[PDB]
Amino acid sequence: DLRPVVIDGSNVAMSHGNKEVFSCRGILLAVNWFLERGHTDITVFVPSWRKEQPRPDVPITDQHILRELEKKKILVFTPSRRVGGKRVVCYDDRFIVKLAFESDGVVVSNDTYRDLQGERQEWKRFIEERLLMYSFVNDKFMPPDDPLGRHGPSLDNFLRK
Ligand code: NA
Repeated sequence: DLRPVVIDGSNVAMSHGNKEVFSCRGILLAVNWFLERGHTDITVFVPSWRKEQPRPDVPITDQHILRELEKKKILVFTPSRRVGGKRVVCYDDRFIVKLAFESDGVVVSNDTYRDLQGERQEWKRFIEERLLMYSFVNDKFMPPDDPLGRHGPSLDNFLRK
């Protein structure tokens, strides 16, 4: 029944808590929301530099959650590294999109990826049809019952095949 679920870990962690803080529980909270409904195939994507320790230079909370979810075969780090002077991160976005697209699943994010809509035509289609936004109120992950709006489908149908 249930469509595969690809979450954008950075979109979510940033949303949750302080907007200027990578809040890892946001990620957990999202994952459980899908775990409670019965979903078993969930990928969260997050860049690999988010493991390093510490980045007292980038604010973050409950970092230990990231490896916990990697262990449960849900979180997957995206590649990154330090080239010459600074840093180089393989867009999280392409992994998130590709995966969902190639698994005919859904993407949990409030990013619409207007660049990736623009690059490939087929992807623009997919995002319009299968992005799933949300709001957080404190620790409460609240996705809409009307994900495409009055005219599209009910949330339960959105998560089915
Ligand atoms: Na945050």
